[PDB]
Amino acid sequence: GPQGYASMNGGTTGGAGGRVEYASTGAQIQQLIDNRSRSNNPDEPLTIYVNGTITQGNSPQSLIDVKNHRGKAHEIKNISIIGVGTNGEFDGIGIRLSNAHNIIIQNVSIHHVREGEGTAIEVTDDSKNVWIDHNEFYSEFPGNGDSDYYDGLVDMKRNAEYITVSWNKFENHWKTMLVGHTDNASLAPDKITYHHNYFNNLNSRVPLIRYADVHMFNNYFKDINDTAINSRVGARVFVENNYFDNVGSGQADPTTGFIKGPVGWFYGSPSTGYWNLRGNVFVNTPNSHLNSTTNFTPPYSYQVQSATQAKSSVEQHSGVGVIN
Repeated sequence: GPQGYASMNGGTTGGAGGRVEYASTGAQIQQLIDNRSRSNNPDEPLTIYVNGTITQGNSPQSLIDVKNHRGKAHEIKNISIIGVGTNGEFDGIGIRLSNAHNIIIQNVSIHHVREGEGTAIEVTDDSKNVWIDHNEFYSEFPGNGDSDYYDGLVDMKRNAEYITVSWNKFENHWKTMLVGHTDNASLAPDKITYHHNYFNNLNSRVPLIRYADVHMFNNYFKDINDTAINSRVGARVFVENNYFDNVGSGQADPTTGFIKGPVGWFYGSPSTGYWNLRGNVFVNTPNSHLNSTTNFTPPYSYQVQSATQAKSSVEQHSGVGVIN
């Protein structure tokens, strides 16, 4: 199972120990979800192996809706969506988790998502215990120059909690990851871990964090054009043993005045978040101006490599075609 926050609150096992289905179109995936939701046993664990390319053309809605058929007031539980080999591909259509509990998304590539939420994975409406592992997410950067043509890669909103994002590649994209979509503390997610991801050729939001407590360890950040970790409105982020290469422009942000770099407070919200920095390696990345501004450490056990060991592990073992 997952390291970090998805291991808490009872853990995350997804669809393990129930039914197995193989799907190669969005119609099959959506029907499996909805048919189960309408059954006598709606929480029976379900693993869906994805062995074809899921698209707008072969899906009945503009996103893959991991949501109870009785709408977001009701929970949907105990699902894994796992790619087969390098064949689990979502081209132009993303996944949304809404009041979704104990969910694994693993070994899929999701990319060029413009329609729907315009986001590869949206985790929202009070979802909890979600593990996003060994995937690849991308669009274009700079592409056509319109940062909003695509929306997010992995966004968390509306009280999503206990989430681990591990071993993924996020590449070639403008607005990479959100944690909290608005300055409303009562809707903020909390308790997110990011580890062993590759964040490469991105403009910003790595992540944009509002309010939440977040642990980022053993990630490899590379070629990030504007800024990476943006901690806002009382967020606390423990940034531990990560490797950064060519991250941030070094220019002062026109809104907050903060030097654009691997961590800080940028662009907006009425006040800063905080960051605890330990063990990071910064190459050609502005960093001498940084101080730790919180002692925040997460409430769980974990194993952590050095930054340079992590860089090599991420190079070798992140993304698809590794675990399945």
